[PDB]
Amino acid sequence: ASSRVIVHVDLDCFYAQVEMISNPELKDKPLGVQQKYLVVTCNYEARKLGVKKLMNVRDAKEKCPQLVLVNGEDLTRYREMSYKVTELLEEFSPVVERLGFDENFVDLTEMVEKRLQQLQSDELSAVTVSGHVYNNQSINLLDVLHIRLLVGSQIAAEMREAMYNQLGLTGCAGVASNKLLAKLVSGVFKPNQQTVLLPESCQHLIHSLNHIKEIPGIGYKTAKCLEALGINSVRDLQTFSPKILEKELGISVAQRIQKLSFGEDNSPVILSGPPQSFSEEDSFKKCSSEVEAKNKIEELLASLLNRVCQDGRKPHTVRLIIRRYSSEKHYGRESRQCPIPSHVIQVMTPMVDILMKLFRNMTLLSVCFCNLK
DNA sequence: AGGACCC
DNA sequence: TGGGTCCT
Ligand SMILES: [Mg+2]
Ligand SMILES: [Mg+2]
Repeated sequence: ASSRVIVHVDLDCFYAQVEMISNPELKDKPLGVQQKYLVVTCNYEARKLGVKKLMNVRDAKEKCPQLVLVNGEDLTRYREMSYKVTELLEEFSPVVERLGFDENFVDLTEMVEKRLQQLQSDELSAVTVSGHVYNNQSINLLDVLHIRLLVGSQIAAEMREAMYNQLGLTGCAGVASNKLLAKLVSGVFKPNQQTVLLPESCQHLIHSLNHIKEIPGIGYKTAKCLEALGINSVRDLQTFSPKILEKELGISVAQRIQKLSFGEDNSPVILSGPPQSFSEEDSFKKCSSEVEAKNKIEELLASLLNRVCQDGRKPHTVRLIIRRYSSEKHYGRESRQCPIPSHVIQVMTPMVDILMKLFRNMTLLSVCFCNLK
Protein backbone atom coordinates (compact mmCIF):
# COMPACT_ATOMS: atom_id res chain seq x y z
CA ALA A 1 0.00 0.00 0.00
CA SER A 2 2.93 2.43 -0.96
CA SER A 3 2.78 4.34 -4.39
CA ARG A 4 -0.58 5.65 -5.58
CA VAL A 5 -2.27 6.43 -8.84
CA ILE A 6 -4.77 9.30 -8.34
CA VAL A 7 -6.95 11.01 -10.95
CA HIS A 8 -8.38 14.54 -10.52
CA VAL A 9 -11.47 15.23 -12.71
CA ASP A 10 -12.25 18.84 -13.29
CA LEU A 11 -15.26 19.77 -15.51
CA ASP A 12 -15.21 22.60 -18.03
CA CYS A 13 -17.02 25.84 -17.10
CA PHE A 14 -19.48 23.66 -15.15
CA TYR A 15 -22.47 26.06 -14.66
CA ALA A 16 -22.22 27.30 -18.22
CA GLN A 17 -22.25 23.64 -19.51
CA VAL A 18 -25.33 22.90 -17.52
CA GLU A 19 -27.06 26.03 -19.02
CA MET A 20 -25.94 25.20 -22.62
CA ILE A 21 -27.46 21.72 -22.35
CA SER A 22 -30.70 23.28 -21.02
CA ASN A 23 -31.01 25.91 -23.72
CA PRO A 24 -29.22 24.64 -26.89
CA GLU A 25 -29.54 28.13 -28.53
CA LEU A 26 -26.78 29.34 -26.16
CA LYS A 27 -24.52 26.57 -27.58
CA ASP A 28 -22.21 28.62 -29.78
CA LYS A 29 -22.94 31.96 -28.16
CA PRO A 30 -20.51 33.50 -25.65
CA LEU A 31 -22.36 32.77 -22.35
CA GLY A 32 -21.88 34.12 -18.81
CA VAL A 33 -23.66 32.74 -15.74
CA GLN A 34 -24.56 35.61 -13.45
CA GLN A 35 -25.06 35.71 -9.69
CA LYS A 36 -25.84 39.19 -8.44
CA TYR A 37 -23.28 41.59 -9.95
CA LEU A 38 -20.83 38.75 -10.85
CA VAL A 39 -20.21 36.64 -13.89
CA VAL A 40 -19.18 33.62 -11.88
CA THR A 41 -18.34 31.58 -14.90
CA CYS A 42 -18.66 31.70 -18.73
CA ASN A 43 -18.31 29.21 -21.62
CA TYR A 44 -15.05 29.02 -23.69
CA GLU A 45 -16.45 31.18 -26.50
CA ALA A 46 -16.62 34.06 -23.95
CA ARG A 47 -13.13 33.41 -22.47
CA LYS A 48 -11.79 33.98 -26.06
CA LEU A 49 -13.48 37.40 -26.04
CA GLY A 50 -11.78 38.43 -22.72
CA VAL A 51 -14.46 37.37 -20.17
CA LYS A 52 -12.81 36.00 -17.00
CA LYS A 53 -14.11 33.82 -14.18
CA LEU A 54 -15.63 35.99 -11.44
CA MET A 55 -15.65 39.29 -13.42
CA ASN A 56 -18.23 42.02 -12.56
CA VAL A 57 -21.08 42.21 -15.09
CA ARG A 58 -19.90 45.72 -16.16
CA ASP A 59 -16.27 44.85 -16.90
CA ALA A 60 -17.71 41.64 -18.41
CA LYS A 61 -19.97 43.44 -20.83
CA GLU A 62 -17.61 46.33 -21.77
CA LYS A 63 -15.08 43.64 -22.60
CA CYS A 64 -17.79 41.84 -24.58
CA PRO A 65 -21.08 43.64 -25.32
CA GLN A 66 -22.65 40.61 -27.03
CA LEU A 67 -22.33 38.48 -23.91
CA VAL A 68 -25.45 36.37 -23.12
CA LEU A 69 -26.14 36.21 -19.35
CA VAL A 70 -28.31 33.64 -17.50
CA ASN A 71 -29.08 33.78 -13.85
CA GLY A 72 -27.21 31.16 -11.80
CA GLU A 73 -28.36 32.01 -8.32
CA ASP A 74 -30.50 28.87 -7.89
CA LEU A 75 -27.99 26.03 -7.79
CA THR A 76 -30.52 23.18 -7.94
CA ARG A 77 -29.70 21.88 -11.39
CA TYR A 78 -25.93 22.34 -10.92
CA ARG A 79 -26.07 20.42 -7.69
CA GLU A 80 -28.08 17.57 -9.27
CA MET A 81 -25.71 17.24 -12.20
CA SER A 82 -22.73 17.42 -9.77
CA TYR A 83 -23.94 14.31 -7.94
CA LYS A 84 -24.63 12.46 -11.24
CA VAL A 85 -20.91 13.02 -12.13
CA THR A 86 -19.72 11.80 -8.69
CA GLU A 87 -21.92 8.65 -8.85
CA LEU A 88 -20.70 7.82 -12.31
CA LEU A 89 -17.04 8.03 -11.09
CA GLU A 90 -17.99 5.95 -8.05
CA GLU A 91 -18.97 3.19 -10.33
CA PHE A 92 -15.40 2.99 -11.66
CA SER A 93 -14.03 2.91 -8.17
CA PRO A 94 -15.82 3.65 -4.87
CA VAL A 95 -13.42 6.02 -3.13
CA VAL A 96 -14.34 9.34 -4.65
CA GLU A 97 -13.78 12.69 -2.98
CA ARG A 98 -15.69 15.75 -4.16
CA LEU A 99 -14.15 19.22 -4.09
CA GLY A 100 -16.86 21.73 -4.76
CA PHE A 101 -19.48 20.89 -7.38
CA ASP A 102 -17.23 20.14 -10.21
CA GLU A 103 -14.03 18.43 -9.13
CA ASN A 104 -13.60 14.85 -7.98
CA PHE A 105 -10.55 12.85 -6.94
CA VAL A 106 -10.51 9.03 -7.42
CA ASP A 107 -7.85 6.74 -6.02
CA LEU A 108 -7.19 4.41 -8.90
CA THR A 109 -4.42 2.39 -7.29
CA GLU A 110 -6.41 -0.85 -6.79
CA MET A 111 -8.01 -0.56 -10.17
CA VAL A 112 -4.64 -0.10 -11.94
CA GLU A 113 -3.06 -3.07 -10.14
CA LYS A 114 -6.01 -5.28 -11.05
CA ARG A 115 -5.77 -4.29 -14.76
CA LEU A 116 -2.02 -4.91 -14.67
CA GLN A 117 -2.32 -8.39 -13.26
CA GLN A 118 -4.70 -9.08 -16.19
CA LEU A 119 -2.07 -8.41 -18.95
CA GLN A 120 0.53 -10.86 -20.38
CA SER A 121 4.35 -10.39 -20.41
CA ASP A 122 3.69 -9.47 -24.04
CA GLU A 123 1.00 -6.74 -24.01
CA LEU A 124 2.79 -4.83 -21.21
CA SER A 125 5.03 -3.44 -23.98
CA ALA A 126 1.98 -2.26 -25.99
CA VAL A 127 0.78 -0.15 -23.01
CA THR A 128 0.25 3.34 -24.27
CA VAL A 129 -0.74 6.68 -22.90
CA SER A 130 -4.09 8.26 -23.39
CA GLY A 131 -3.90 12.10 -23.88
CA HIS A 132 -0.95 14.42 -22.94
CA VAL A 133 2.26 13.59 -21.01
CA TYR A 134 3.27 16.60 -18.87
CA ASN A 135 6.43 18.36 -20.19
CA ASN A 136 6.45 15.99 -23.16
CA GLN A 137 8.40 13.55 -20.99
CA SER A 138 9.63 10.28 -22.58
CA ILE A 139 7.98 7.15 -21.35
CA ASN A 140 10.08 4.20 -20.15
CA LEU A 141 8.06 1.06 -20.59
CA LEU A 142 10.34 -0.83 -18.18
CA ASP A 143 9.55 1.62 -15.37
CA VAL A 144 6.71 0.11 -13.37
CA LEU A 145 5.67 3.68 -12.16
CA HIS A 146 5.40 4.86 -15.77
CA ILE A 147 3.34 1.76 -16.63
CA ARG A 148 0.89 2.29 -13.69
CA LEU A 149 0.42 6.01 -14.48
CA LEU A 150 -0.24 5.16 -18.15
CA VAL A 151 -2.93 2.60 -17.18
CA GLY A 152 -4.14 5.46 -14.89
CA SER A 153 -4.42 7.67 -18.01
CA GLN A 154 -6.45 4.99 -19.82
CA ILE A 155 -8.92 4.73 -16.92
CA ALA A 156 -9.20 8.57 -16.93
CA ALA A 157 -9.92 8.59 -20.66
CA GLU A 158 -12.74 6.00 -20.05
CA MET A 159 -14.16 8.18 -17.24
CA ARG A 160 -14.20 11.28 -19.46
CA GLU A 161 -15.78 9.31 -22.29
CA ALA A 162 -18.47 7.93 -20.07
CA MET A 163 -19.22 11.40 -18.58
CA TYR A 164 -19.68 12.67 -22.11
CA ASN A 165 -21.70 9.69 -23.36
CA GLN A 166 -23.89 9.31 -20.25
CA LEU A 167 -24.23 12.89 -18.97
CA GLY A 168 -23.43 15.15 -21.93
CA LEU A 169 -20.45 16.70 -20.02
CA THR A 170 -16.85 17.44 -21.04
CA GLY A 171 -14.00 17.86 -18.56
CA CYS A 172 -10.25 17.66 -17.90
CA ALA A 173 -8.39 14.95 -15.97
CA GLY A 174 -4.90 14.82 -14.37
CA VAL A 175 -3.20 11.57 -13.42
CA ALA A 176 -0.38 11.61 -10.88
CA SER A 177 0.94 9.89 -7.79
CA ASN A 178 -0.88 12.12 -5.26
CA LYS A 179 -3.84 14.58 -5.03
CA LEU A 180 -1.66 17.75 -5.10
CA LEU A 181 0.06 16.70 -8.28
CA ALA A 182 -3.11 15.26 -9.98
CA LYS A 183 -4.83 18.51 -9.24
CA LEU A 184 -2.00 20.74 -10.56
CA VAL A 185 -1.53 18.54 -13.65
CA SER A 186 -5.28 18.41 -14.70
CA GLY A 187 -5.27 22.06 -15.54
CA VAL A 188 -2.20 22.01 -17.95
CA PHE A 189 -4.26 21.36 -21.14
CA LYS A 190 -7.78 22.83 -21.10
CA PRO A 191 -10.63 22.61 -22.07
CA ASN A 192 -11.68 19.00 -22.37
CA GLN A 193 -8.26 17.23 -22.39
CA GLN A 194 -6.12 15.23 -19.95
CA THR A 195 -2.56 15.07 -18.82
CA VAL A 196 -0.43 12.53 -16.97
CA LEU A 197 2.46 13.45 -14.76
CA LEU A 198 5.52 11.11 -14.65
CA PRO A 199 7.67 11.36 -11.51
CA GLU A 200 10.76 12.87 -13.25
CA SER A 201 8.74 15.98 -14.23
CA CYS A 202 7.41 16.69 -10.70
CA GLN A 203 9.91 19.50 -9.94
CA HIS A 204 9.22 21.02 -13.34
CA LEU A 205 5.43 21.19 -12.56
CA ILE A 206 5.92 22.57 -9.08
CA HIS A 207 8.40 25.26 -10.25
CA SER A 208 6.05 26.13 -13.15
CA LEU A 209 3.83 27.90 -10.49
CA ASN A 210 4.46 31.64 -10.13
CA HIS A 211 3.45 32.08 -6.50
CA ILE A 212 3.11 29.84 -3.39
CA LYS A 213 -0.59 30.87 -3.40
CA GLU A 214 -1.14 28.68 -6.42
CA ILE A 215 -0.41 25.68 -4.22
CA PRO A 216 -3.67 23.88 -3.33
CA GLY A 217 -3.46 23.97 0.47
CA ILE A 218 -1.97 27.45 0.79
CA GLY A 219 -4.77 30.06 1.03
CA TYR A 220 -5.14 33.89 1.49
CA LYS A 221 -3.98 34.07 5.11
CA THR A 222 -1.08 31.66 4.70
CA ALA A 223 0.26 33.31 1.57
CA LYS A 224 0.18 36.70 3.41
CA CYS A 225 2.22 35.23 6.23
CA LEU A 226 4.87 33.66 3.97
CA GLU A 227 5.17 36.96 2.14
CA ALA A 228 5.72 38.98 5.29
CA LEU A 229 8.58 36.40 5.77
CA GLY A 230 10.23 37.13 2.41
CA ILE A 231 8.78 33.88 0.88
CA ASN A 232 7.43 34.42 -2.69
CA SER A 233 8.37 31.57 -5.08
CA VAL A 234 7.87 27.85 -4.60
CA ARG A 235 11.68 27.52 -4.34
CA ASP A 236 11.79 30.15 -1.50
CA LEU A 237 9.35 27.93 0.45
CA GLN A 238 11.42 24.75 -0.42
CA THR A 239 14.65 26.29 0.86
CA PHE A 240 13.31 28.24 3.85
CA SER A 241 14.40 27.28 7.41
CA PRO A 242 11.96 24.59 8.57
CA LYS A 243 12.41 25.88 12.15
CA ILE A 244 11.40 29.51 11.61
CA LEU A 245 8.52 28.26 9.50
CA GLU A 246 7.52 25.91 12.41
CA LYS A 247 7.87 28.59 15.07
CA GLU A 248 5.62 30.99 13.13
CA LEU A 249 2.88 28.91 11.39
CA GLY A 250 2.59 26.12 13.94
CA ILE A 251 4.11 22.69 13.38
CA SER A 252 1.07 21.35 11.57
CA VAL A 253 0.80 24.04 8.95
CA ALA A 254 4.56 24.50 8.52
CA GLN A 255 5.46 20.90 7.95
CA ARG A 256 2.48 20.23 5.69
CA ILE A 257 3.01 23.21 3.40
CA GLN A 258 6.74 22.79 3.10
CA LYS A 259 6.09 19.21 1.93
CA LEU A 260 3.57 20.63 -0.52
CA SER A 261 6.30 22.91 -1.92
CA PHE A 262 8.27 19.80 -2.88
CA GLY A 263 5.31 18.14 -4.62
CA GLU A 264 4.86 15.75 -1.61
CA ASP A 265 1.35 15.10 -0.26
CA ASN A 266 0.34 12.03 1.65
CA SER A 267 -3.39 12.94 2.16
CA PRO A 268 -5.77 10.03 1.27
CA VAL A 269 -8.63 10.50 -1.20
CA ILE A 270 -11.60 10.52 1.22
CA LEU A 271 -15.06 9.03 0.35
CA SER A 272 -17.32 12.09 0.37
CA GLY A 273 -20.57 10.05 0.29
CA PRO A 274 -23.71 12.09 1.06
CA PRO A 275 -23.38 15.70 2.14
CA GLN A 276 -22.82 16.82 5.77
CA SER A 277 -24.91 20.01 5.50
CA PHE A 278 -27.66 21.60 3.36
CA SER A 279 -27.97 25.39 3.08
CA GLU A 280 -29.39 28.23 1.00
CA GLU A 281 -28.39 31.87 0.98
CA ASP A 282 -29.66 35.26 -0.15
CA SER A 283 -27.63 38.38 -0.69
CA PHE A 284 -29.04 41.92 -0.82
CA LYS A 285 -27.89 45.56 -0.79
CA LYS A 286 -28.82 46.09 2.82
CA CYS A 287 -32.46 44.99 2.71
CA SER A 288 -32.79 43.04 5.96
CA SER A 289 -33.85 46.17 7.89
CA GLU A 290 -33.35 43.98 11.07
CA VAL A 291 -37.20 43.66 11.34
CA GLU A 292 -39.91 42.61 8.79
CA ALA A 293 -37.34 40.41 6.82
CA LYS A 294 -38.15 37.03 8.34
CA ASN A 295 -40.08 36.75 5.09
CA LYS A 296 -36.73 35.91 3.50
CA ILE A 297 -36.24 33.28 6.18
CA GLU A 298 -39.45 31.40 5.24
CA GLU A 299 -38.57 31.33 1.50
CA LEU A 300 -35.12 29.93 2.36
CA LEU A 301 -36.93 27.50 4.63
CA ALA A 302 -39.41 26.20 2.04
CA SER A 303 -36.68 25.11 -0.47
CA LEU A 304 -34.43 23.65 2.18
CA LEU A 305 -37.31 21.58 3.59
CA ASN A 306 -37.99 20.06 0.15
CA ARG A 307 -34.29 19.20 -0.29
CA VAL A 308 -33.61 17.76 3.14
CA CYS A 309 -36.78 15.74 2.81
CA GLN A 310 -35.64 14.16 -0.56
CA ASP A 311 -32.44 12.88 1.12
CA GLY A 312 -34.02 10.17 3.36
CA ARG A 313 -31.82 11.09 6.33
CA LYS A 314 -32.89 14.04 8.54
CA PRO A 315 -31.04 16.99 10.20
CA HIS A 316 -30.82 17.30 13.98
CA THR A 317 -29.40 20.83 13.94
CA VAL A 318 -30.36 24.20 12.49
CA ARG A 319 -28.21 27.29 12.05
CA LEU A 320 -28.80 30.90 10.99
CA ILE A 321 -26.07 32.99 9.47
CA ILE A 322 -25.93 36.77 9.01
CA ARG A 323 -23.68 39.47 7.58
CA ARG A 324 -23.78 42.84 9.39
CA TYR A 325 -24.09 46.29 7.86
CA SER A 326 -22.02 49.31 6.71
CA SER A 327 -18.25 49.13 5.95
CA GLU A 328 -16.55 45.84 4.88
CA LYS A 329 -13.98 44.57 7.41
CA HIS A 330 -12.63 41.56 5.36
CA TYR A 331 -13.37 38.74 7.95
CA GLY A 332 -16.81 38.54 9.67
CA ARG A 333 -20.12 36.70 9.38
CA GLU A 334 -22.25 35.61 12.42
CA SER A 335 -24.23 32.44 13.32
CA ARG A 336 -26.77 31.10 15.88
CA GLN A 337 -27.07 27.42 16.25
CA CYS A 338 -29.42 25.20 18.30
CA PRO A 339 -30.76 21.57 18.08
CA ILE A 340 -34.06 20.80 16.33
CA PRO A 341 -36.67 19.19 18.61
CA SER A 342 -37.61 15.53 17.76
CA HIS A 343 -41.34 16.35 17.86
CA VAL A 344 -40.37 18.59 14.91
CA ILE A 345 -37.92 16.31 13.02
CA GLN A 346 -40.68 13.79 12.22
CA VAL A 347 -45.73 21.74 9.97
CA MET A 348 -43.19 24.20 8.50
CA THR A 349 -44.41 26.70 11.09
CA PRO A 350 -42.74 25.33 14.20
CA MET A 351 -39.44 25.58 12.19
CA VAL A 352 -40.31 29.16 11.28
CA ASP A 353 -40.47 30.01 15.01
CA ILE A 354 -37.12 28.42 16.06
CA LEU A 355 -35.41 30.44 13.32
CA MET A 356 -36.98 33.69 14.52
CA LYS A 357 -35.66 33.36 18.12
CA LEU A 358 -32.05 32.75 16.93
CA PHE A 359 -32.58 35.80 14.73
CA ARG A 360 -33.47 37.64 17.99
CA ASN A 361 -30.31 36.45 19.77
CA MET A 362 -28.25 38.25 17.07
CA THR A 363 -26.64 42.10 3.89
CA LEU A 364 -26.76 38.25 4.03
CA LEU A 365 -29.26 35.71 5.31
CA SER A 366 -28.86 31.92 5.22
CA VAL A 367 -30.31 28.85 6.81
CA CYS A 368 -28.25 25.65 7.16
CA PHE A 369 -29.36 22.24 8.33
CA CYS A 370 -26.61 19.93 9.63
CA ASN A 371 -25.84 17.07 12.05
CA LEU A 372 -27.53 14.59 9.67
CA LYS A 373 -28.28 11.08 10.96
C1' DA B 1 -19.34 30.13 17.35
C1' DG B 2 -15.79 31.27 14.32
C1' DG B 3 -11.47 30.39 11.28
C1' DA B 4 -9.30 28.80 7.34
C1' DC B 5 -9.52 26.46 3.34
C1' DC B 6 -11.91 24.88 -1.42
C1' DC B 7 -14.79 25.40 -5.88
C1' DT C 1 -14.94 39.61 -1.21
C1' DG C 2 -23.78 30.58 -3.58
C1' DG C 3 -22.47 26.95 -2.09
C1' DG C 4 -19.29 23.27 0.54
C1' DT C 5 -15.32 20.81 4.04
C1' DC C 6 -12.96 20.12 8.43
C1' DC C 7 -10.19 22.10 12.41
C1' DT C 8 -9.90 25.07 16.85
MG1 LIG D 1 -11.79 23.61 -11.02
MG1 LIG E 1 -14.16 23.18 -13.28
